[PDB]
Amino acid sequence: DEPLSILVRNNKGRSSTYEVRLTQTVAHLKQQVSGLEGVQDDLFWLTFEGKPLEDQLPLGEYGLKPLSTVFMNLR
Repeated sequence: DEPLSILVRNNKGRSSTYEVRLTQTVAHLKQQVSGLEGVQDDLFWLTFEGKPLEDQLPLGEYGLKPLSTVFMNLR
């Protein structure tokens, strides 16, 4: 019952709104992208506040903000 609507921008392109949860970890967010854009999970990597965040921890702690614009980055 905790659907967090965050904004994820494709590096420089479109800012897409993603349906995540507080029960979901950042690792699971990566895994979602891994299902679509999963081309080597070390070539694509998402970072928000300039940090890679702790994918060990749930997205609730960092992504609680619906304005949290996570940038889908490419290495």
